[PDB]
Amino acid sequence: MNKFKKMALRVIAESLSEEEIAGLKEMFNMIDADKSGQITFEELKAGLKRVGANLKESEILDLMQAADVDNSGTIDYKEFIAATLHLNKIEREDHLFAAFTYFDKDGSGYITPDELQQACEEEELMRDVDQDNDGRIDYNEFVAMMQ
Ligand SMILES: [Ca+2]
Ligand SMILES: [Ca+2]
Ligand SMILES: [Ca+2]
Ligand SMILES: [Ca+2]
Repeated sequence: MNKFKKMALRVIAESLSEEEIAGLKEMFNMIDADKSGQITFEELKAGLKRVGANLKESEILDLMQAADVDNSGTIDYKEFIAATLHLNKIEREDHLFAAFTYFDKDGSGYITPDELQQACEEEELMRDVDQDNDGRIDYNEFVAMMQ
C-alpha cells in the first residue's frame, strides 16, 4: 500500500507542468526570505500564510517535521515540493501560483503596476485588487481577485 502510495506521488510529481514547477519555485523562494536555499521553521511560520495556507503554529510544525526527511531541521527545495504533494491546501493552488509567478516577472513576490502593463502586452485594477494599499499585488490579493 505505502508502495502504491509512493508510486502515486511520483506520478503526480511527474505530471506537474513546467509552469506549475516554476510556481512552486516562486513559492519556495517567497518563504525562503534570506535566500539561503533552506527554509527554517521560523521562515515557514512567517511564510505559509503568504502562499495562501496560514495553518495553526502546531500544524506548521507537524508539516515541517513530516517534510524534513533528512532531519536537517530545514526544508530544502526537493523536500518542499514533495511536501506540497502531501498537503491538499497547498498543492490545490499550483495552477494559481503558476499564473501569479507568470505576472511576477522579476520574482519579487509582488505584482507591480509596471508588471501589470508588461502583461497587458498579452489601473482601476490596483484599486479593487490591492487590498492593503502598498501599491503592489501579493499572492493572497491575487487569489482573492480570482476568488
Ligand atoms: Ca532560509
Ligand atoms: Ca531537510
Ligand atoms: Ca514583481
Ligand atoms: Ca498589496
